[PDB]
Amino acid sequence: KELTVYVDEGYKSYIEEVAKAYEKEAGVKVTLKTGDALGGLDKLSLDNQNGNVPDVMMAPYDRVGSLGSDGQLSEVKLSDGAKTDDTTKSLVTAANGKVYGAPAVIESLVMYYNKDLVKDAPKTFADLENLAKDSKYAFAGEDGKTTAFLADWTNFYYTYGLLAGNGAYVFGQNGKDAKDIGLANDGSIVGINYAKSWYEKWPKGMQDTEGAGNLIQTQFQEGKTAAIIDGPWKAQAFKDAKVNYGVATIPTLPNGKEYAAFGGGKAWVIPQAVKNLEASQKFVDFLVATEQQKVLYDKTNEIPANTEARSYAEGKNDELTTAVIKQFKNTQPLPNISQMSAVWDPAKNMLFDAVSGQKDAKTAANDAVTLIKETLKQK
Repeated sequence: KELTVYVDEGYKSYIEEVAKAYEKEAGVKVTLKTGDALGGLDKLSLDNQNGNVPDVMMAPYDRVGSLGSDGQLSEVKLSDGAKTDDTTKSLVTAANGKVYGAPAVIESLVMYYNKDLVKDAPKTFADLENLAKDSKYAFAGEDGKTTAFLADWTNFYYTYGLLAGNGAYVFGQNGKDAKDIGLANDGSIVGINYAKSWYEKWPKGMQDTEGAGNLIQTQFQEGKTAAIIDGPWKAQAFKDAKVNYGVATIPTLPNGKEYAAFGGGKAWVIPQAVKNLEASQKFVDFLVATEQQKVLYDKTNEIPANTEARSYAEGKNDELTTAVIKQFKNTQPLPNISQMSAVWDPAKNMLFDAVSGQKDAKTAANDAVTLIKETLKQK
């Protein structure tokens, strides 16, 4: 009779609509519950053991695999109507490896460019190098620096595409072998050096131990940079700032490989102590079925995982949507094993160390690897 859905406030308009259709197609009552998504998944470790859990909720793909493995979520049956491809199925399959969610949304980093500064989206990294050549991008305050292209490359999430595109990887077996860490392989090193090559030509504020993003955002808004790398979550900010931006796929690396960013996004998930696993599964099936997924984009702009609704989304001829769609084809999974937490800090520091001149590219890398190695085993 009743199904409770715990979502972020941003889904109120989405759930209320989807609920009325479901309630009038099957005979079950959908009651929404506003909250905080990530916080809700935290308090789920100590909620299954009492059953005071909602029937359906939402979770990012990395949290699907962690919570999954740590027995916090019921398994999910993937239906034909969910239209999951190998890569989205992959995204909801934990290490062991059963499925623990139905893919709802996908995301990836994109390139934003200023149309008042360039006629076309830079297609390659060379193209971006040539724009740093042009004097009209020189940074006032020091020399010889540009703002022609800025990326938050002290951020591992931002910088990962650059490294992996050159041949790096966090864990082996597409993020499963914790004994096989590739953040210090030859590709990882040239990638790091490549970032370094930029930072030598960038305003020293880019090396800020915290808010590099703000500077990058400022520069794009005031119209001082031609292209940046950032997520879809920045779009509004640029809209507000009345910037004439366009959105394309991240330019391809000088080695000719695509910018291998982390494949982001969210899944519909079922707590393990739900009152009726079948009832939940049915509603989750209804949630990933082409129409609801189509409606999800309509009401939130979030790019659908269901491939059918994804093409629908593509068909909207919107630059951000399409770029996210196209860039995702080339993304790599954020490893969902619990050992990912041992990476964030050593890998963040690897970046700062190398770009700030504290360490050469080989040293920072190695140091981070053997430090991730150590936080593992002390598991």
